[PDB]
Parts: sequence; structure tokens; C-alpha cells
Amino acid sequence: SKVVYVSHDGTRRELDVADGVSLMQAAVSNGIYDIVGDCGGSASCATCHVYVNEAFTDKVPAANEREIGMLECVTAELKPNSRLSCQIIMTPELDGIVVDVPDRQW
Ligand SMILES: [Ga+3]
Repeated sequence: SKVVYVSHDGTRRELDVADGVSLMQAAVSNGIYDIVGDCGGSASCATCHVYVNEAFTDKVPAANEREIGMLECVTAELKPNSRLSCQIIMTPELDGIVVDVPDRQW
């Protein structure tokens, strides 16, 4: 699928996230996520907290409590679609997803 990542600083990236990848994984390989070593592509991170555009946040799978605190590690007023770069998976239909890292600290 077509996925696009936006850094909370205002940078954007667009990768190809097929079936079995996560918004992070693709970007990850692309270095988009040169963060720390928590999720390692398994949704165990406190820094990949990101906001998916409401359009791909409703199609994506339902994130579990593991995507709530991990993702809420940084007080970013967790939205309804917020999620750590490594928790949503991309299907061959949900393509065109736009991600964004929360600058909620501003
Ligand atoms: Ga992560």
C-alpha cells in the first residue's frame, strides 16, 4: 500500500507498505524511524508515538492497550487514531495512508 510519513518537525516521506508491514517498518528500513530500540518493529516503543490521518486510522486494525500507554509514553493527549509507528499493519486495500508525529508539545 502507499504510506506517507510526516515527522513532527514538518518532514514527510512516502513508502510502499504492502501486506504484512507497519507504517514504521517501511519507514524504518528507509531510516524514517532512526529512534531508539524499543518496538524494534514489534510495537514496544515509547517514541514512535504518531498520528495516522483519520482516513487510514479507521480502516487499520484495532490497536490494543499495548498501543495506548506505549504510545502515550510521551504526553501527547493520545487522539482516537494515535498509535506508535510500530502497531498498525498495512493491507493491500488501506493504501494512501498519511502519518504524522505529534507536535502536541507545542
Ligand atoms: Ga516503534
